[PDB]
Amino acid sequence: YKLVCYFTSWSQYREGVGSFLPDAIQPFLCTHIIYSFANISSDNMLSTWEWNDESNYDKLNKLKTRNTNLKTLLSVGGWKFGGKRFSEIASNTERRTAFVRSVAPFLRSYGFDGLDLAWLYPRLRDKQYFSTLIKELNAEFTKEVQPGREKLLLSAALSAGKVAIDTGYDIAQIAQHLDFINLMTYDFHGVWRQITGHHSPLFQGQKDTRFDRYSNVNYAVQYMIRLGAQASKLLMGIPTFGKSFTLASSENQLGAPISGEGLPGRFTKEAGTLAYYEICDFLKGAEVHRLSNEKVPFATKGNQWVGYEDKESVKNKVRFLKEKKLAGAMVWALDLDDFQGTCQPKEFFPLTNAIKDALA
Amino acid sequence: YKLVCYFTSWSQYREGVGSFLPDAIQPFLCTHIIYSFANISSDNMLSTWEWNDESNYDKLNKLKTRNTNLKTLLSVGGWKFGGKRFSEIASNTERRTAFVRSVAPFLRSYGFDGLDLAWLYPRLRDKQYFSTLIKELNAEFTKEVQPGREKLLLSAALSAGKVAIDTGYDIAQIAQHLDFINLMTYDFHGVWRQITGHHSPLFQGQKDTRFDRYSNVNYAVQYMIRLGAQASKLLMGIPTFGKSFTLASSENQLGAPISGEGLPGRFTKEAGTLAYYEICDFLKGAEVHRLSNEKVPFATKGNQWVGYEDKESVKNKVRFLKEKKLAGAMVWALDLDDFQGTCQPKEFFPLTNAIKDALA
Amino acid sequence: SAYKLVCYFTSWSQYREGVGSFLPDAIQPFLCTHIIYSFANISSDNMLSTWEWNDESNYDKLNKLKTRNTNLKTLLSVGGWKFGGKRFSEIASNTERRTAFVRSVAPFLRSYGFDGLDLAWLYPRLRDKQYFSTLIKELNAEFTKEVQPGREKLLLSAALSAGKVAIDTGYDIAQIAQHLDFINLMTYDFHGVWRQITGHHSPLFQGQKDTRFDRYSNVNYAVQYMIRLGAQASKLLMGIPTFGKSFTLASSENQLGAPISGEGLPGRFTKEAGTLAYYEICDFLKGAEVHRLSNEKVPFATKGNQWVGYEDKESVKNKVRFLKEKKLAGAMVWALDLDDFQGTCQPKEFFPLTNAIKDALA
Repeated sequence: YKLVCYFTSWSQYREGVGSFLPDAIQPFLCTHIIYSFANISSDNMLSTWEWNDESNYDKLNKLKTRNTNLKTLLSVGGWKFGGKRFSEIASNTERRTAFVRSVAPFLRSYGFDGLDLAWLYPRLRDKQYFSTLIKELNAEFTKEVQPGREKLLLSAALSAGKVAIDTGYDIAQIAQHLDFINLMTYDFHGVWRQITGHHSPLFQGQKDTRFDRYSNVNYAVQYMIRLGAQASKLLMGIPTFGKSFTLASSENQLGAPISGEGLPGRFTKEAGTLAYYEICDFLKGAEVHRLSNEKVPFATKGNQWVGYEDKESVKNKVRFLKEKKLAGAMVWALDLDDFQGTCQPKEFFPLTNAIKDALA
Repeated sequence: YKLVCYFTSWSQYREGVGSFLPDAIQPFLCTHIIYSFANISSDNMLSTWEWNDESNYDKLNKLKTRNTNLKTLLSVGGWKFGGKRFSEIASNTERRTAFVRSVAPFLRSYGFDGLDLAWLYPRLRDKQYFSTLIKELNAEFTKEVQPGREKLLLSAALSAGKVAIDTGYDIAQIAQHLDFINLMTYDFHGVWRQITGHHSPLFQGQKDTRFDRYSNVNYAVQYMIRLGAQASKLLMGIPTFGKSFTLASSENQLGAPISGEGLPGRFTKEAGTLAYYEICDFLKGAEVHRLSNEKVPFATKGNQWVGYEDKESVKNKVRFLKEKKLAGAMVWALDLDDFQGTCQPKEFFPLTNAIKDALA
Repeated sequence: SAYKLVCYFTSWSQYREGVGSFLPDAIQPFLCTHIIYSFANISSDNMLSTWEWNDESNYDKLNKLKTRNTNLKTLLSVGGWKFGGKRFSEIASNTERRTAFVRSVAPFLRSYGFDGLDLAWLYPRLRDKQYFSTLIKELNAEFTKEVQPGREKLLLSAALSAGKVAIDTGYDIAQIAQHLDFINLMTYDFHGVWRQITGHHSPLFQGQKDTRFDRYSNVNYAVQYMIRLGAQASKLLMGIPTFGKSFTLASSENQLGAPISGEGLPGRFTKEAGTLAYYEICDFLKGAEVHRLSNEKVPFATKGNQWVGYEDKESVKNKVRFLKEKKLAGAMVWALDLDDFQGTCQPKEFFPLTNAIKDALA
């Protein structure tokens, strides 16, 4: 089984104990570590994003001297990068070719073992170009490998939303040219629903609305397989973060009315999002409810409501992905796990280690 | 009568059924269609904003082959663009001249019939420069007529807020050089009021302050006329969108207390704003109330409250603009109308078509 | 002793609607001893530069004040929150880039008639601490090398956090205090919305403590802590805000520590949820209840589900009395554009809060 772990560059800028650097990662935690995100220069070439990315690349590859089988990948794109730019590059043969050719020298220069594609998200007019890009990256990596080196890995972060998949992805085509698929099986329940909901339920709940039937881990996985992704290619995404809501009234059950995003956490400073280490604090004095159908916990206290992942639900999701014979787990993200052991004494990365243990 | 219809470039990026492209426009819906927004390059020259604006210019002008009387305009500026850049350009003779000269070749190259000025918004130090810019554009369009030409049209989006008008506009001066004025008679009630209010009331309601009397369609129209805008130049802005609030308590009347913006819609994803196609969804299970004085509806459901436009209120506003002998209606925006017939089986553009029918 | 009244104002305040628009020529020339312009940028060539296209003309409106008060000092503040820490980390940690900046400072200031530089690195983290020190030292040295007959040495100040953790993380206080003419202590904005309860953002002292409110987040602790860490009282300026921090209440409970549903509703002119200028607070108080904290020595105001902790004349005067007892160099004010600079609150009372501070310093 693969355990593919994302972490973010911007997590370094959080205050105090929230600041995350790659040298805080246990070298044997993950099989693959992905650095998010790289940019693309105006000359259409893969490049760093922050002024100091090189030094973090160095801190990341120094890990591989302590675990020589550890693989690192660089993720290009991300939400901030936007779809517009990828549409601009991929749909133009010269811009796309400049990028494809720019990828491998960069990765080798900084000691990376592969590229992760984070085009969030291709629209209908981009679908085929998306395919082409992947093919052309795969071809290029095939043409680039030499003796003494291992062929560059190619992965892609794909949406777990049915509509996004139908709109953007030619699944059967791209799955053949990707070493693995990072399935983003989380963040399923936006605040536009106007009710509380868990953002990463394993199965559908008691309700059977249009939005309810598709927005769960099981449907996304089975749908990806039905569309021609190989189970051996699929990595099931598991979040370390919770999605939160401010309650409109005393009702705090699943489906209760909300007045907006949850109050931001002290360190992540993003309304509606909580890192696991912020959730640990939140749980003191809170009610934890375990969803029978969805197999995941939410916790509530005062007018705050957060759906999240703990050790148990993470282990159960690993059991699910094993029954489905998936390639393993993908984790977003290490910097949102309790990486410093704040929650429990000397338990570093409790969620990711729980995933690793359940995979063994 | 003119029916001048705005649509936005960024509406193309909305998910699913929300994605809007100009080829979805019925060619006989509007007399004029305005593309928002164009940018200005660092060399002070009119330019595209998105990498693919050119292809949407094509989608838009190919409409004129199906309705040869249709006029298109390109709107430069917009809220994101900001006032600063316009202050920098307009107050400097060289930069302003570079822009002014750049406009006509650009518009002709892409098949546009005119330019719309969307300086949101000029402050006191800009007022005269604003005038100058308009004059110099008009002069240039006067100088540019050819054999197979119609003179380029020049319009401007002007605020309907009294203070913005007194601060930024020399109305009597600029009205002489503008073919029409797109009066932004909507978005009158910011969340700073701390109570619910309709964002486009036709007349003032029962409540009185100082800016209660000014913040309605009637006052803005009559004020623009009193300041020397010609009724034949004034287009009365009519919104296809609602402005929404989250209610602080069970009180849901006009003037009820709020805790913030309304919850965002699924497709528009902007707290406080709902497209008409999202409002149709919202009305299912909601109570609709029609304001007697203000002549417009608001709807309430749970802790959500939205003031909006429907067929009836839109028709009544057309009747109003006819009594005042205005040049016609301006619509913001086509992408916020139910352009795909989600509300009622293939009734495309119900609000805009209601306006068109009411002009006859 | 003699006291400094150091007053910040912001460049972006000019862009606010209507009566909220602020330009430096609205400043009374004798209000303040020092006026600080926020913020300057740093060009990609690592050189001090303007931020807005029209900064030069506002520099002129600002120095035109000094002809009417010839003892008035102006400083240009570089950095700010929008500027971010990343850029300062990039510049300060590299000897070539840092030297280019240091050398660029003085010619710029002289070109535009400024009497000094204010450093607004918000905020240096642990790996930046020493580089921060070096930068300050190297600026001071450079200003020392730049003085000639007929001119007075450039002033060097720094905006420093009043938060304990930020201070421990970023600042070598005893070292940098020796190379700074004064420290602008940011003794405000103490209570972020992440607390999930109401709190005053600039309490003078700790209140009747429950576990939710820490010991550190008040003016007294920050001042005494800075002194304990080797800042000289004669170097410390105690920051006093003209703005309030606001919350939307989750329920009818409206006292200190009450539950909230988010930031306060934005003001009409400042347009920033959670923040209200004093002139917006004046309007807000109409129909509101004003509550005065006994221990914290500051007011909060309540109306409907809105809750705002702020400063009025009384609390500002009392804070000046406090800073005098501690023998501080004087007061720092953030910010003039957030004071009632046009006299909206009371007829012909321009800058009521800052003038209250000035009067109390005399």
